[PDB]
Amino acid sequence: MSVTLHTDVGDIKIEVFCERTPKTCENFLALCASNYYNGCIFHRNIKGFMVQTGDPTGTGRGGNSIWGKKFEDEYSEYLKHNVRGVVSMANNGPNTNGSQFFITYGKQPHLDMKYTVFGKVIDGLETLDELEKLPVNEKTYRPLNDVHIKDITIHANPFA
Repeated sequence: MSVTLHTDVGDIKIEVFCERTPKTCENFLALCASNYYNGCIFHRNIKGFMVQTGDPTGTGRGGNSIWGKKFEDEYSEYLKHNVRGVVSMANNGPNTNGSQFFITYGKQPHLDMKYTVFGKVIDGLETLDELEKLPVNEKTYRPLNDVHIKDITIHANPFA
């Protein structure tokens, strides 16, 4: 239920909410566990708004769920883009969730009920600061230099 993203500019620990968003959880974890994200870049980085990643093709149009078919949204009145560091699934319309996800840089209430929030950054906030600071192509918002997710670590919760 906890994950760490090992990026080129630091580590970012994300806590996932499996109980509220179980399908989004299972998917995210399956992809992390199967090295799907290893190597992805952050293709869209919009200061004061959010950073996006999870697209193996790095174009912003690729990526797919562990099922190979987009799944449904899992909204919750409890989960909202109201604090900096909220993690959600990107989509191109209702129920078109694949593998891309993004991290907010601050409150973005106009995203609630449109994107599935499934996690939060609980450690590595300075890394978020690094990311938001990267120079981008003013027209496409793609960083001048590629920033990848090197590896991912899934924190096992004492059991087995």
